[PDB]
Amino acid sequence: PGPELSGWISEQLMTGRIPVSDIFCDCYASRQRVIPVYQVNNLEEICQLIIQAFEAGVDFQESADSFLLMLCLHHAYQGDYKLFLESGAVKYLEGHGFRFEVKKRDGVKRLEELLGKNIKRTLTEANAGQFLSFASLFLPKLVVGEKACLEKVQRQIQVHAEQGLIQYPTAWQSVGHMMVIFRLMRTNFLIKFLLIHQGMHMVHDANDAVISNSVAQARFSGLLIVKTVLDHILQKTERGVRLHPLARTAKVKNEVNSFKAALSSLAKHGEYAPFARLLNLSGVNNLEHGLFPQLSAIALGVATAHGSTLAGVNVGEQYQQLREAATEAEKQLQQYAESR
Repeated sequence: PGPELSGWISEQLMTGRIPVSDIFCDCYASRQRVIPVYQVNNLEEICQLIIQAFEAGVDFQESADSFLLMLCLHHAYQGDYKLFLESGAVKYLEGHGFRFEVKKRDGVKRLEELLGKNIKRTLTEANAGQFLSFASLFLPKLVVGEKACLEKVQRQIQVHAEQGLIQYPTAWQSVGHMMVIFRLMRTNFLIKFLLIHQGMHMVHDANDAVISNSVAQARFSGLLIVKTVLDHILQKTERGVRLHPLARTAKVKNEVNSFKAALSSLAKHGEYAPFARLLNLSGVNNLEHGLFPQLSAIALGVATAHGSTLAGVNVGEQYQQLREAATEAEKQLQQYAESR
């Protein structure tokens, strides 16, 4: 402790970079992302308050990770902080740049005690499992959009209620509550990862069965167009599978080199690759189908020759000739194979 001798804080206050009211309030001013792990005796009691705050539509901002972690720790780790801080999920998050700081706090009655003063100013039929499994339903269509995502959430709720697997409070099924979850899911890496890691790595609990089904349905979400383009530029032969000969022409070289580079970066994520758009994993932005119009035209060309379309592939006027050349090449390939 002591005086702020670097002159950094005073420089920031004087130039408008740190608000004056952050230090002079009627309070404190603050590589790795530090997550406070709140160690309590009344975990189930705290979890019910967290759920209640989400139902009321509270935006925890920087505090969201801390409370969402408490819900995961309660449901998936029974309240065992040691089992959790040792888990492969924490090992991944530690490597990903997260730092878990345990904070021992007992006799907590309000969420305000654990805690941006708007959060403390603003301060259930369901459990921690239901909150998490309800959030998991957003994973298959989260990257597409709200409409598509909320329609996928709605159909899946009906499927799980009909199968007799799970039921959620009716108040959660409002567009308003669904939106709150959508916004939370869009911004929060921790919850999305925790859900994926669980759905990925688990061998009865109705919520866990919902989480697993959601994670399987979310495989390659936001990567399905580029995946189908890859399928249609790969050519299965008697010698094995090769790149389509049109992808090997001079005009396509620079594009096929970028594709190869972006595909290598995705492949480095291994078992996580199928969730790279969901988790915004390194290099995923380089693997967008719109970046490869020639490969998309070859792919659509090959599909057209078999009387199929490729959903999401829009071939512009500039790439129409390559698409037509690919349809013809495919028609010819089938002819020289039918005679054999």
